Amino acid sequence: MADKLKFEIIEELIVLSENAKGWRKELNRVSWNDAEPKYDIRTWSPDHEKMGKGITLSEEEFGVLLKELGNKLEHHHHHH
Amino acid sequence: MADKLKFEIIEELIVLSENAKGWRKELNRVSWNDAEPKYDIRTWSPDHEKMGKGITLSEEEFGVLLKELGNKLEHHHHHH
Repeated sequence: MADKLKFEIIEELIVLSENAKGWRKELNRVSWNDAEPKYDIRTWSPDHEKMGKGITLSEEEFGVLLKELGNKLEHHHHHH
Repeated sequence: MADKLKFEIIEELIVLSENAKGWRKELNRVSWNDAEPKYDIRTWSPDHEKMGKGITLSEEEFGVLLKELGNKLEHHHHHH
C-alpha cells in the first residue's frame, strides 16, 4: 500500500539546463512504483533528492514527440 | 496583479495524446505574463482553459532537446 508514488531513474537522456542551486531540468527515463519504465521530463535536484514541474510520457507518446520534432527540423531555424 | 501566473497559447506544436475528459498532453508555445513566448510541455484542457503537470522550455533548452533527440533517432527504437 502507498499514499505516495515511487520513482527510480533508469537512464539519463538529455540535461537541458542547470540552476545556481544546481536544479537541472532534464529529460530521463524513470520507473514508477517498480512498474513500467517511461520517459520523464522535469526539474530535478543536482542530487535528484527532489523534483518538481514536469510530465510523464510513454514510449508511444514520446515516440510521437520524436516523430513530429524530427519533422519540424525541416524548418532549419537556429534556437538562441 | 494576479495570484496565479498569467499565460496564453500562441501556437500548438505537437499533441502526444488525449484524456477521457479530453485533457491533452501536448507541446505548444505559450507566452507567460505578457512576456517572451517559449515552449511548454504538459497536459492542458481540450479547450486549453487550464493546465497541469509539465515544464517550461526556452530556445536554449528546446534547441538542445531537438539536437540530442535527433542524435537518439540513430537507434531504431520502434516505440513498441
